[PDB]
Amino acid sequence: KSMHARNRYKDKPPDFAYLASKYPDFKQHVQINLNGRVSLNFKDPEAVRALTCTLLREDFGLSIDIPLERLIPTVPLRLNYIHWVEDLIGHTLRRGIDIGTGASCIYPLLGATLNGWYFLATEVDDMCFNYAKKNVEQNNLSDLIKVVKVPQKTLLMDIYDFCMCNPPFFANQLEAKGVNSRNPRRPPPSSVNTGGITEIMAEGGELEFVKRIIHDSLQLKKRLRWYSCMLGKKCSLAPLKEELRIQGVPKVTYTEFCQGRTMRWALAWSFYDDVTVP
RNA sequence: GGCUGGUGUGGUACAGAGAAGCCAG
Repeated sequence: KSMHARNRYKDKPPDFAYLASKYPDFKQHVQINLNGRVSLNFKDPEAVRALTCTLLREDFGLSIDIPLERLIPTVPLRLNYIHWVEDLIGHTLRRGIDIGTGASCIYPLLGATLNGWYFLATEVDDMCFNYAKKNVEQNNLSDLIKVVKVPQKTLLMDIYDFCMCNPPFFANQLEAKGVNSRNPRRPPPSSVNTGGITEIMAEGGELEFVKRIIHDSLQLKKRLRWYSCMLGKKCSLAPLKEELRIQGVPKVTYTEFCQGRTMRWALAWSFYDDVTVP
């Protein structure tokens, strides 16, 4: 498995020691072992925030400030989704919608920086909405990115090329903790879930959340050219493809986001008949 | 490329999805 072909980190992992020597705010978290290898403790929220923030400044020229109490995005995964939307819309101005943009507003900042895309970035959480606004303003992108606070993560709001969404993966707290594990001596993950309650869970999990978005798309249809959501669980892909089939959506496709050991999935659909399906 | 169950993740990670992969109806 490989990252997206155009992902800048495909076969080029960041050099932690190089970054440590260049960014003092970062080296505090890197350690090099005796045998000569560098590591972060990805279970430390401050370390992962440092890495993501450092990667965004060194490789993309973005200075972001995010809190430890919300999701800390990981750059390679988010880049795999950005590049897939590039394939979807055929990458003249292109506009997108980011449903639940997070405290980092990372999908708009990347899409605007890489491709000049315009974004409507929505958020339901006061903490994330503030940090998203500040991150758009301090990178001088208020022209391209418009952060809004909405009551619900939905498409039904007061011609667009695409929408993006990190849906809440989980349905209850046990899922949000992963105690739904077969064998108790299962190995724990290498990461942390620092996300807020509206970032990481929803009624009926991502299955019902994405169904909500599917039903929103049935009223909008051609107002957006492509609809897309990421999926955190492989088991969500088949029943959602079936919901698209039962509702009579003509164009449907999906992909895998491959980075590290955790792999993510995504689903896209359209009501146009001109658009090419990757 | 399908689907259904045991196996498989102590780390340049990716909200670990019991995932990719492996075996078999």
